[PDB]
Amino acid sequence: ITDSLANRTLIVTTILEEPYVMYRKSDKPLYGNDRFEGYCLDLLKELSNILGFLYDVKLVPDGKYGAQNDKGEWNGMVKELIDHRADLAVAPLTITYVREKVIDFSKPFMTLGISILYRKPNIIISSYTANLAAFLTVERMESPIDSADDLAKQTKIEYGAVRDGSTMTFFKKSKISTYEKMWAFMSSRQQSALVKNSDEGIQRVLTTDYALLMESTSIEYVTQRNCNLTQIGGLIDSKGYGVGTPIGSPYRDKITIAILQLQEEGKLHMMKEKWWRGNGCP
Amino acid sequence: IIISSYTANLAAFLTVERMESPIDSADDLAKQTKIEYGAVRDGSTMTFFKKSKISTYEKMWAFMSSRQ
Repeated sequence: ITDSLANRTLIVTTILEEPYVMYRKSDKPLYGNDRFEGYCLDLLKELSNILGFLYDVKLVPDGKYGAQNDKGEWNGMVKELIDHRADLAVAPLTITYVREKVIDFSKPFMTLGISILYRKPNIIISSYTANLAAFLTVERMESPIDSADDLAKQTKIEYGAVRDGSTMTFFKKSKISTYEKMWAFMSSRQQSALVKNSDEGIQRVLTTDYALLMESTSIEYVTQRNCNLTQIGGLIDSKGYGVGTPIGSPYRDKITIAILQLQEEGKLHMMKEKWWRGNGCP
Repeated sequence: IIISSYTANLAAFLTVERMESPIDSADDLAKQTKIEYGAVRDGSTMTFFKKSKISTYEKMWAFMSSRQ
């Protein structure tokens, strides 16, 4: 195999994410790399400066990574990367143990784990005191979520997951009661407790009390962007982070070198804080 | 009424510290994440739990092995 260089134009497939990929064509029409903006495009531009490589942003209908049954099934990014028909897929994807055999990831730079978000709903004297304290005691025995386990053993408050993620794969391979009961609730009701898109979960949370089992940065991002909710507890597990690259790609090593070089100077640290500034709690 | 509310809160607390405490059973400690429990590293307890298949050993071993 050889490396042919004319302009190093790369096939960069991607899908829309917040605050990663979003359009800028409402002030004047823009296309190609100018078609979008966000943290992802900023990373692309910074990497292009370091490597002297050209990238072309192009979209696909699906943003899912495919669900894993007892037989192999992959959708969206993963099949393209296996087939080597798209040079890069810079959509952010966490590292789980099963996806390391078909594609290469980059070394993690931001640490993460599953976490949950919570919507908020914002003689005579002796007898009256006894009656009042009778349910004052009851109201202090209610806490449907104070942990993942507590969320597991009740269903009066609805919870779900984003379609085709890593969470359901994690639950189905976990043999302890909490995760398998989460998965059993997810499969039941013909996926009506699941949302095909994150924004569907956003409307579910805004309308009623809806819980999502997903990565933390999304949770504290919604917290920083809405003051009617906050992150519950801490990280329940730890799993890696990376950028999708072809399996065995020589360009992956150079990309990792460049992102590490950006890592020592702490430029990504300030850069994410640029996108970590917005309107939430005053 | 406010004094009645204070008296009711005190009475509810008096009921509840005996409603809920003191309990420290091993199953209770295992089933809650409020209290952390573990042991030394590379000890005999983990080998015993891994070699065994009792559900209790499995759940405590999962708890320690959790959080990396």
